[PDB]
Order: sequence, then C-alpha cells, then structure tokens
Amino acid sequence: GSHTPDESFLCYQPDQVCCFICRGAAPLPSEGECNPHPTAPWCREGAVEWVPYSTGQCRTTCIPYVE
Repeated sequence: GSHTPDESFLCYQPDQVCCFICRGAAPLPSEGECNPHPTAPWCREGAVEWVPYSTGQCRTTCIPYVE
C-alpha cells in the first residue's frame, strides 16, 4: 500500500526510525512505517534532514534505537 504525502511521516524500519517530510512527493515508504504525521516531538529538533526531494520538500531525520 501507499502512504499519504502531506509533510512529516513517521517512517519505521526493522533496524531504525526515520522522519521524512513532504506534501506532493510519495516514493519513500515501502519496507517500513512512515505514517501520516504532519510533525512530531523530534522531526522539528534537527537531524541530517535534507531540503531537496523528488517533488518540492524533503527530510531525513533518522535514529538508531533498539533496532
């Protein structure tokens, strides 16, 4: 299934969590979460997020947890 592009999305991996952002994009969620979540208690903090994506916005705040 596909996700709903709008901004920040709570992506999840079997070994890492990442917060992406965008409203007109899409290609990103496939083998893990990235749920519809405009913002969050970390996406705004400031990780290694990018500005340019394949549509207009972008982002890539990742973090290694229990993995």
